[PDB]
Amino acid sequence: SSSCFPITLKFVDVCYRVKIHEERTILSGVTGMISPGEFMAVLGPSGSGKSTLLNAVAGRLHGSNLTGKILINDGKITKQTLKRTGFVAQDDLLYPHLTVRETLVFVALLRLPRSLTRDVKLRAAESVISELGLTKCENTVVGNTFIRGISGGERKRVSIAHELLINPSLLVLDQPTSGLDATAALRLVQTLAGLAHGKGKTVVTSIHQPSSRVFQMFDTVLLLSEGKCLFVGKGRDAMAYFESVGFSPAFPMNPADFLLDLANGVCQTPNVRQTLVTAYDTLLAPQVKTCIEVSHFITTCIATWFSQLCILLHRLLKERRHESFDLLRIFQVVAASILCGLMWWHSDYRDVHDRLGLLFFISIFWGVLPSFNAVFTFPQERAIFTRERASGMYTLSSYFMAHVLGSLSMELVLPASFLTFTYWMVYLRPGIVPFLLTLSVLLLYVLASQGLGLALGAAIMDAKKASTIVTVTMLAFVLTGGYYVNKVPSGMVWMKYVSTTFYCYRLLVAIQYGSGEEILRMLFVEEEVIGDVGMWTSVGVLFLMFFGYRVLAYLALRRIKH
Amino acid sequence: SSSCFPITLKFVDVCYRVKIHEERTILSGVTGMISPGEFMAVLGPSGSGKSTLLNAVAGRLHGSNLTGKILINDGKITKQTLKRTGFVAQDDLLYPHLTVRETLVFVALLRLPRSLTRDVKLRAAESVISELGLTKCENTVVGNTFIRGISGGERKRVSIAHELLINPSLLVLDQPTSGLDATAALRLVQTLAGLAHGKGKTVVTSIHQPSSRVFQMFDTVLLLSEGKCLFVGKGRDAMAYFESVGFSPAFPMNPADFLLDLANGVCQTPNVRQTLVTAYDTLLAPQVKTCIEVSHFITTCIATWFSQLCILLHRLLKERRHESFDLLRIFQVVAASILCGLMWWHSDYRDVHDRLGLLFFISIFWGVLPSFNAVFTFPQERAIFTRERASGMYTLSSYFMAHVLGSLSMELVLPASFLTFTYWMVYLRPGIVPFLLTLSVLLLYVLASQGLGLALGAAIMDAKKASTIVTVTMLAFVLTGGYYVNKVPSGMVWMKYVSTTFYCYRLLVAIQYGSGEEILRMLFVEEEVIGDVGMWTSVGVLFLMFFGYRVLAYLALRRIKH
Ligand SMILES: Nc1ncnc2c1ncn2[C@@H]1O[C@H](COP(=O)(O)OP(=O)(O)OP(=O)(O)O)[C@@H](O)[C@H]1O
Ligand SMILES: Nc1ncnc2c1ncn2[C@@H]1O[C@H](COP(=O)(O)OP(=O)(O)OP(=O)(O)O)[C@@H](O)[C@H]1O
Ligand SMILES: [Mg+2]
Ligand SMILES: [Mg+2]
Repeated sequence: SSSCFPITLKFVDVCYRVKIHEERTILSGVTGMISPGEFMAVLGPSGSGKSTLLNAVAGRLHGSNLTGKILINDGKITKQTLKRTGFVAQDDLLYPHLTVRETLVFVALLRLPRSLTRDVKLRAAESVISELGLTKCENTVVGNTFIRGISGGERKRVSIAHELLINPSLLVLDQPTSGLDATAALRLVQTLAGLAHGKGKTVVTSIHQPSSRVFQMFDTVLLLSEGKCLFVGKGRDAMAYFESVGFSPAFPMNPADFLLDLANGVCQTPNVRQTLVTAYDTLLAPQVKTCIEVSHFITTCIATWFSQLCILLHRLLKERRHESFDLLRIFQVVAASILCGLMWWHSDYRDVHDRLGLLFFISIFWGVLPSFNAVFTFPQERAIFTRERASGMYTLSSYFMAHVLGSLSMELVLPASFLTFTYWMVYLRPGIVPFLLTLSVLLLYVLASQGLGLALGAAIMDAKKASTIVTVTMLAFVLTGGYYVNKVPSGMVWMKYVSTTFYCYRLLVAIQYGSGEEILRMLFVEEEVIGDVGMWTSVGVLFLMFFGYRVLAYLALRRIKH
Repeated sequence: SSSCFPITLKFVDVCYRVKIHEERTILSGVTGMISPGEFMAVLGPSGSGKSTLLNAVAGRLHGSNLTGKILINDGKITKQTLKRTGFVAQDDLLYPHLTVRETLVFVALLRLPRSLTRDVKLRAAESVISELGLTKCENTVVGNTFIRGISGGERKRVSIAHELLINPSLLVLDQPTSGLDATAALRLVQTLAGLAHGKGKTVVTSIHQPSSRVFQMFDTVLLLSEGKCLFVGKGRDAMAYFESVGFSPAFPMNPADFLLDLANGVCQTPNVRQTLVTAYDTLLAPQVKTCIEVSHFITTCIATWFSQLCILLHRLLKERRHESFDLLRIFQVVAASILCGLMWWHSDYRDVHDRLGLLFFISIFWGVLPSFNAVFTFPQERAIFTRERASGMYTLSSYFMAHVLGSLSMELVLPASFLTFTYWMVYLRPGIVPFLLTLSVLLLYVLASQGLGLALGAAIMDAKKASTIVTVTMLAFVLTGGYYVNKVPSGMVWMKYVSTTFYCYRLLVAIQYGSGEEILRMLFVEEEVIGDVGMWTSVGVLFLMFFGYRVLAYLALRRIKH
């Protein structure tokens, strides 16, 4: 009911220039201060630079283009201050397969301060549904362009409640009432004004068509016009200003309509906007800037990480329930396995050259299949992972060990369904011990080759550009794999040791043909089991690749900090 | 300056129900008539069913859920009436790599009636840029979430000018002023009211926060409230209605704020919305329905198709100029080719088993590489192809023969860059005639295998679900390709004739080892060139597959009519 950790936002001489395809100035000398307990509205035409100003003061724009001082409590934007900052963008990026209640319950479980009952977090999640009026669309999905779900004015309020279930100190909303009608925008502005006045927060909105009652609820007003600001001050002090300059309406009208006609160059009675720029820069802006220079300012760390892992994994399983593309994958891999078992039906144990071809086609198949599906994991989560990474929703370790743990359920049943037909139709080395060793080596090789597609795809966050890198990489792995080229040059025999197909192929041949004595009694001293690498330094390098490719996939997602 | 082909839209008792996860009614008994020369505004809260009503009367919603009569000129919605209907949706789907002027010039070149000068079409394209005020953002890109481009209120006006460059008879706009300020929404409503009054069109908007001057510009007003309508009639007749029911404001306020407070259940003085439903259903709706039952109603065909092909192809090249992922593909395929040429450096012409392995790895490589990149062509164009297919922008044949003609530039230089190193480093059969025949067979096999990935991906419009179908399909093509399995069963020797790897492998072996007499003088009567299929019935089946896979890819895109 009372205040919180206060944030005083100060932006001093913010400029932003882009390069044409000289420069053009999107913002040029914006200066203001938003104290705690204040409700600022950023008004302006539809070209001004309001979303770049609100992306600059939320820490979402940075680089060599910005030329200003964004000071949160007289210090720069750290990651410790981006956790108490809630940013509602214009574009609403939500997960399409969860419902509204499943979305807001996951946000309330992740972001609320964790020294609370689960029932208190769920009651806080349903207390913001009833505040924004999301009760009729509570159990409706939040679908895509293709998936028809909730409305477009309910998708905005779901995104607002997404950042109300943080309890932030600085709330930066970019056009929150665009998409709501005349009486839900009034209730939303009443909610935000209650957050600013009662709870002592710092709310910064960019409202675009405010009513005359909605304009009365703002403390300060920043009027923007083509980057250059025209007015910083109280809302009730506007229209007492501009009569010192000489601009007054001919009709009793809305203050926002008049203040947005002046920002375009219309008075409804010759250089109106330049007159207002020169009038703001000499009568109002130094008195603003002298006002802003005088403002001076372990055992549960495992349980939090495991709760984040369980919440992220349970969300990850809730969106693969929408797809029924799991019986087609099984019925096609089983069909390919019946094909591979029927082509080698007349194969015998004594035909070693006929069976090393089968044991190499298995290594081609289960190195090409998982590695080419794993390049869609991280590129298809890019637009939401960037937003929830900039927001500070979770740690990267809990997010990474949920696509890892979420992939180890059907990438272990597809080679197990392949092998139970292909092993016994071809009738390889009989017994439960070689069958289970072949299954273990195949399940290890699938996880080792899946990490290659994870890493190529975390490094290149595009599933089309990564699908041609991983194709040539896996074909180079198949080429230096052991079945092709006889007289390899002496300078290129080292290239098979970085291949992951080589170790699986050597392990399968060593399981099938033992050590090289039970087949030579029956009859291939260089191509089969007699080789250089052993059976324990081939599972060691497969485990090393299984861990190292996921370490590289984690380090490639660590570069995305924005 | 005068009227056009008139459209009288009539929707009679439109209902729409969806299934929960009984039914819920999104719309329930909506009845209205929009004559030519009329400007109707659909008002309502943010759950009503306005976008489903405007998607129903634009022919974009259909199925077993709709239970009404949508009558355009007393006849159902055909494809001949969807060409004079322009629908502006809420979500703006534009191409991200074109600019604003390049977008609107392409729309003006495609949709204007083609018996006109190109300069007249370009002046009409720049006459709608100056009308909507898109002059400062004229040469700025229209980028994605990732690609920062024009603003969000300029992206709305680009989508409105996208449908103003059609000259339609029925203009259905779904929230066109959500995202514009107070003075661009007034100018947009003035533009649409000028189109309705001067040019005799039929404009249907769904406005959401209208001002008091914007409310004066509508002819008829349809007030919606949770599916059931509350008022159909003139805008000036509202607030003279509801005083027959007994609802009048306590303040002199906006008519839209009062009419949207009544649609929620607020009067600002007990069953307000049910009172208004029962008052509309007995005092106003029969007098509406008796008013709507009394309303009674070759050589250039090649040049148009070629102009559409050139416009669509020139747009297709303008977005692959953004990506610089063409030197990485070349520098990786050249690296793989140096790898394949260095592993077979010590290979001789007499080593036939050593060289059939190389000629089969080439057939693996250039059947796995193009076919796995071609599954991203049509799934990555899905959301814009559906919109421009429902709009009627182009024929499907011109759109299909521009991704076909747009892929035949770098899918012909990658095998040509592979082969110029791999042919002369391994030093295969010397001479310009076998080198050019091998290059021709490789360039034909690449185009034949690219069609497999086009068809699997036009049939499954998802690049992740198609990448696992095409992987197992190409691995089954490699398996029944000719190099693996010696003793194939007699019932499975027919499966190699549907493989595309088989014909390329047979043609490469027949080019390298001739007919089977110049190698047997030097020394493989069953595995090399002596085979069943000839050299002319292997290029014939490759041409048949190159044509048939693209015919199937065209017929799979023909199912998407929505
Ligand atoms: N396919 C669906 N399944 C379930 N509910 C749906 C579906 N489509 C729409 N709805 C619900 O129906 C209502 C109508 O949505 P619609 O988009 O039709 O309304 P709207 O008036 O356009 O809203 P807004 O003004 O906020 O955009 C919304 O509550 C939406 O939640
Ligand atoms: N990266 C860019 N390159 C070129 N021009 C840009 C870029 N980003 C923004 N602009 C232009 O700068 C202006 C500011 O955009 P911004 O989104 O900042 O304004 P806005 O006030 O939010 O508009 P709206 O109210 O319509 O959403 C717009 O004209 C946009 O065209
Ligand atoms: Mg904005
Ligand atoms: Mg709508």
